[PDB]
Amino acid sequence: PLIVPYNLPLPGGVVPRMLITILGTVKPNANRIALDFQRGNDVAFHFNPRFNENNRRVIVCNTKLDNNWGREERQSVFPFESGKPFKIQVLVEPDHFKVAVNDAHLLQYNHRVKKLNEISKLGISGDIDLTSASYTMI
Ligand SMILES: Cc1ccc(S[C@@H]2O[C@H](CO)[C@H](O)[C@H](n3cc(-c4c(F)c(F)c(N=[N+]=[N-])c(F)c4F)nn3)[C@H]2O)cc1
Repeated sequence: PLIVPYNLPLPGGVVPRMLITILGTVKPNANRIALDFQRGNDVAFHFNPRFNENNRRVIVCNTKLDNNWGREERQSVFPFESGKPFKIQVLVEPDHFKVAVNDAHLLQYNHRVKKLNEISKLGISGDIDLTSASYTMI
């Protein structure tokens, strides 16, 4: 298994048609997962499944610029299940990151950070056993 938190370099940043695939298993009593697409210290796209936010499950997405979080985009559709294997696919499209979980579309996140070629790291953190993290062009 891979170490968590995991640092996946994205050489030269991201580009439309780049597909990132994360495979893992959610831990028993998981609390949180995070994917952090980073441009240096900024987080261009934070994808944060929360398993117990006021006793509800929700996905919070946001961007961090100069150490400040912006406006959250929340998705109450929650495809993750504690204890179970998952696949997250993040497809970079021209105007947004497109996320599918277990082969079902989940959400799109419009690019706030526009220098895609500078979004050169993906951090994977939280309450998972991480099996694989990779990218390819489609
Ligand atoms: C005015 C105001 C602004 C923000 C807040 S809350 C803030 O909200 C933003 C999204 O808007 C982010 O979710 C922030 N976050 C999450 C994590 C994180 C982590 F640190 C971990 F270590 C994780 N896993 N492991 N281990 C893991 F999954 C994580 F998500 N880091 N930062 C969160 O603090 C409250 C009030």
